[PDB]
Amino acid sequence: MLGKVALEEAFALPRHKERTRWWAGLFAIDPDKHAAEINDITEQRIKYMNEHGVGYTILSYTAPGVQDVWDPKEAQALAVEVNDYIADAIKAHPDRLGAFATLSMHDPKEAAEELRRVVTKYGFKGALVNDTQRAGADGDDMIFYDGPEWDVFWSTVTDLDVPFYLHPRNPTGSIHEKLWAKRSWLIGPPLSFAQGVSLHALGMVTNGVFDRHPKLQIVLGHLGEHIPFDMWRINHWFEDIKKPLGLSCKLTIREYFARNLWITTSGHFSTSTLQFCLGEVGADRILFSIDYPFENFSDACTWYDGLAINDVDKRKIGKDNAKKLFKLPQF
Amino acid sequence: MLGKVALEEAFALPRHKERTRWWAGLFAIDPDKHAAEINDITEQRIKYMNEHGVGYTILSYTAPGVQDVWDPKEAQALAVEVNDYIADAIKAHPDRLGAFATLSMHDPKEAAEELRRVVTKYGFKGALVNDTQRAGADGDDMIFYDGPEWDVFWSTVTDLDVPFYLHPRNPTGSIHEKLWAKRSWLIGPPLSFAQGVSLHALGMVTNGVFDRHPKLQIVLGHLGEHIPFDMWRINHWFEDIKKPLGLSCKLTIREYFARNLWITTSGHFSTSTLQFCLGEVGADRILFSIDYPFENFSDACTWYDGLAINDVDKRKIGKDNAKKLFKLPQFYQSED
Amino acid sequence: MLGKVALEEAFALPRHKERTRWWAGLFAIDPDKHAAEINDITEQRIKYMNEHGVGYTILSYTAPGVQDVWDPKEAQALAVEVNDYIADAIKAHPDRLGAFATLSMHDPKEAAEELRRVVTKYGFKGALVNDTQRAGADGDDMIFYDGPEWDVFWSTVTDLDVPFYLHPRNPTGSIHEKLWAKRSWLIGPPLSFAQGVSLHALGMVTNGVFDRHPKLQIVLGHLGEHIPFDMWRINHWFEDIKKPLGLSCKLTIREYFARNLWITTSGHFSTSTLQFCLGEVGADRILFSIDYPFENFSDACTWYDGLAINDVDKRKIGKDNAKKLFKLPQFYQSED
Amino acid sequence: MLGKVALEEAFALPRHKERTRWWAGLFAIDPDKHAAEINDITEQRIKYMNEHGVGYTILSYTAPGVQDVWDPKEAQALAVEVNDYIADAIKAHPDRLGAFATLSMHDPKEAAEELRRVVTKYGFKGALVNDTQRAGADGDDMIFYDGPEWDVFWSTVTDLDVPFYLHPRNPTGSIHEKLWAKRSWLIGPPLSFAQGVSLHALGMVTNGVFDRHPKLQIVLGHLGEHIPFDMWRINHWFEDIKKPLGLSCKLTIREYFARNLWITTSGHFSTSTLQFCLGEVGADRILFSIDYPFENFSDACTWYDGLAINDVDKRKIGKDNAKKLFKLPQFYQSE
Ligand SMILES: [Zn+2]
Repeated sequence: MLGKVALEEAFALPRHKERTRWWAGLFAIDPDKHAAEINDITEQRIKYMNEHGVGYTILSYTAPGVQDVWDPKEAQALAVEVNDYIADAIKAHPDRLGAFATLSMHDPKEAAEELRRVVTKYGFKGALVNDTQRAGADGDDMIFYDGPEWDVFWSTVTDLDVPFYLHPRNPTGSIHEKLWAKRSWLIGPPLSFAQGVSLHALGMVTNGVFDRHPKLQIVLGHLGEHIPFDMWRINHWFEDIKKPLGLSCKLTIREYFARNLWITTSGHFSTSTLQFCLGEVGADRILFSIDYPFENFSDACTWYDGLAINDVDKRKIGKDNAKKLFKLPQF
Repeated sequence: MLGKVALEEAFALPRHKERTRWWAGLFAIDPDKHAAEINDITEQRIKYMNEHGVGYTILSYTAPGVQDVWDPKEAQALAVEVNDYIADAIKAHPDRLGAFATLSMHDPKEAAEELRRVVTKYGFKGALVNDTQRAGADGDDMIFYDGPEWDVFWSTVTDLDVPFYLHPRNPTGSIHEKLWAKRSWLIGPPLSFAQGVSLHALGMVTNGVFDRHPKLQIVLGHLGEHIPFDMWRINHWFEDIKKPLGLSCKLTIREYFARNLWITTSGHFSTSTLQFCLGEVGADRILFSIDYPFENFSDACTWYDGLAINDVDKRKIGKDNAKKLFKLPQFYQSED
Repeated sequence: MLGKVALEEAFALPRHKERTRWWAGLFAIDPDKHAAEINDITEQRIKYMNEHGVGYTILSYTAPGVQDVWDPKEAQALAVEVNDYIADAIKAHPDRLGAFATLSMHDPKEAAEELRRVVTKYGFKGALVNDTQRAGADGDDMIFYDGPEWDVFWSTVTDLDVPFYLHPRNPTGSIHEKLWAKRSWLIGPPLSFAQGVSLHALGMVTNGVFDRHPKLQIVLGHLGEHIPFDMWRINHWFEDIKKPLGLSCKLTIREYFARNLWITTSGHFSTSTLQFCLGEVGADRILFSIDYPFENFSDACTWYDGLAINDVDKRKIGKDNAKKLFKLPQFYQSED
Repeated sequence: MLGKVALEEAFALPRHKERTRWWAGLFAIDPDKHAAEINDITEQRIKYMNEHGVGYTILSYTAPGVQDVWDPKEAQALAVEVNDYIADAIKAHPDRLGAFATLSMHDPKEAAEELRRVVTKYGFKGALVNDTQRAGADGDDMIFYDGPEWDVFWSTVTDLDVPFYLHPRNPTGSIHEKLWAKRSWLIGPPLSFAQGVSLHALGMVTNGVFDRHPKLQIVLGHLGEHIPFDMWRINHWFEDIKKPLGLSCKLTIREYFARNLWITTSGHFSTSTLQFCLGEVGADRILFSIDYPFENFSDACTWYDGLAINDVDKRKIGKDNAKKLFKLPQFYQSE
């Protein structure tokens, strides 16, 4: 299928030679090739899109990115730097590349302000944030976005009417030491990433973010970070036990997945898991994505192009869902 | 279907009135009914079994159980008490009831000794442990069982040739405060349980427990605690990325799921998810279970009995897999 | 789910009551109840709808119906009689009952005129025809509708822009002797029904009916009469072998299923098969239906209401798909 | 996966230039290549097996084959010629190739004798028959094998303990004229094949063949010729309606699929449909197969080798089911 849209596509600042090497050392077998591809915006990246039937990709800042910076001023400075950099880096290819906002999430008002700046000034398609914001004097704290103090931020997101992509980040500090350091090969795609995002996303659900912000659209990669596997189980325990006991979210987990949540196929090129999600989530709420350069185009697009499923859903998941959600023009 | 076998089925010590009521208040809408049912061994429990085509159930000690006890001598004493108590309580119904060992997991050799004692003396069918063992001055530490220092225990498990059921437990201490306190309705079946078990189980994989103990059979509840959903993803990242980078487990994740791991249907009465795991895991490695009394017999068994699937897999998952894995003898309605 | 729409729901003429009761005793286990229910339009039928969350049903003449009548003048008269009869029987319940046209299919122009007559005059929602029209001196010939002489009919269908439901009928005559008489328990739902409809439907595909009439909407019951099972196989052989050899239909089988063909859940209350069709066909092209009174409301609606699938597709299949396809009005009343 | 077993793999008699060309003209786009491949036994065929991780294939006579021959004497002669021919053609590769019996099904006793003869003499692994036997003066009759007169044949099948593969055949005669001639592109894999086999197999079910012959193993190609799609529907109507009305088969349709029936992946390389059949039929009763040369090795084996399913079922379907069902000897890479 031609004209596919992908939206979990990363880039790194070229000056961060060491940080890119460190992250590559955890998640890529060819650090040099990885660095070249995660730094490149318009050369190899578009060549890959042209070979593999991708018409448009929305770019986002590499993880852990700004969420790893626990000094508020330093984090804000990096976010502004990244936003200006990518807006300028993509400007010559408005029909092939868009961008998500990079944000410091230390302060709701500041984050809302920066999102508004780059959405209005640059036409950014939304925000992509790498899970909780590292905070505290030594970076051992975590900022979740499901508390009431974030209403001012979510109100800006819905005012702009753009989606928010809740991307994983690596575990750090005391949490890392107590749970992951002794089983470190599980860090990232294998397990740690999904546990972080699903905890955060279900916090937004049960702490009422989608009740206070009904128009809010949150996107999850990797076919929903475990959640669809337990859709029956979560629904059963929410509706039959936890809600009778005090849980006060207004809707069912299935209603939130029909109105507020999206999942993408990033780094999860599983025909098996996709069919299952056609039932549990539905083709109307599933988006193609790659997770480039951590995943390569050939893996993602060889798989998708070969999918033997009905033409309607292949078109919706491949591009038409994203066209509608991100208000994309002809690209 | 008659003669079904279920094996994530809990009991509590009757003397623990307050602890049982506390746990019941978190996970049951009728705490009084819950307490009565989790205390009962031979009356209502067998009556439910008779009404719902369950021939045999293997009983285990309630969570958090012994893994919540961070004083080693108190933990060992509780484990011995529970094992002696349940062994005596089921003695009249060898054709309907078995038991898993309850263990303090503070010390590998001590756990090995208690397991050998109760398997040999009472004919226990295996061990059921509620995730990590709380330890340290205030119980803020966690003992995982995937390090080599646990070899003496795992070698005892395979010597006895019985499975080990890795059950969840609630998050506690600093982990609870940092991650769960502000989103507490996710504690338990909704999310926290599976995250604990999957972390521990995949730690056993990547830290080589199944390479050092290739005969070891580990059972996971709730259709595998998320893992099958990511089977493709885990396999891809292990084989194509992590192993090139240094991960040295001998087999693929799919091979471990064919040789060492099992999943049960406990608390996951999802036709959708079961059909999915027929592909990712396979009917040979799936066991029926209920999670009684946190779940009720009617929900689990009306669902299972109504499954419109092939007769071979239905019989295997319903009872025949367990009959072989737990070397069960003829039990009530086991034949047909 | 309330307000469901079902559209493979049969009725018979009261004057055939004795004949209806006799046949029901051969193919239904409670023939008296079956006969009473297939004859009833507004009492028990509406009662069942209210008790099982069905807001609207489109009625059709029971099979074999007019397609069993091989005399053209008798067949046309029966079609006219049935249409006038049902229009009058439902007139008091415009928010609960609609109807499909009953047609004699001996002559394309005659069928087109009767379809136009009842769609315009009575607001019928489409046509339901029971597979081929019996013809010939002894009724042993079969009229298929995929030949060029039927273009005049299909152009009227698209002019009116209403769907055509291709319903099965029993095998008759020499075909019945040669293939079915000695294995007669396969007649009907078990096998013969689907084999007839799939032959006719794929004949329309391969003979270009949907190329000449790109707006034509054909509805198939019973989750598509086998076809989705072989979607991969049919596509492979059409695209890679048959088309190179001469097959000249313009689109792929998947394109026709996205643009022209629909399936309903009539008499196929299979979560397994539905889940499979979510992939092969897609929730946008699947419609809930019952096959009453051959199936009962409780079987169909207990199954559908209990489906543990995503809310979007559940609403589409349950009622929203039909609302759009059949141009159903707002229902400013809810009796469920 | 190495050491796969495939068992719906066709060959033709080289002397049959016109019949082979005719059949290929309906079902193959490269007539020259097709003719060369369906005639070759040990050259290109084994090379394909070596390329695609197939250790063993059980060969069978092309459709419609002997079931198209309505003269009993001619039919029997063709069956014997084919059987002797293939046994001799494969004798040099006992580690790569086996064969199914080709039979004339005009007479139960005669078919029984020929099956025993070649199973005993040549070590054939079973029988493969292309649906009903054409009969009658002009070949317009069809012999189904679900009548009581076939008990003597099925008893020999169970005496030998070899499976029976029920393969499709093209529609002919008045049935062809009335139903298929005006929509002829549906003939074969598209539709006509499954309709024939499914009618015949479900005839065996409802007419009690598996009740009189409980050890009988029948194999169906193409993931079961539609039947698994309607398993729920067939079961519902059999158990809740037809049996109360008079259907007298002893077991449910699901029980017959657990005890007597098998399906293969021949010409149905659909991950979707296979996953569905893991539920409706079960990996213990599914066999890998290709339908060569109508299908090519690369299509079937690239698909199977790439299947992202659990290791137990992949090896069972890929080879271990067939190794036990057909009592296969050690073959190339079978371990
Ligand atoms: Zn074949």
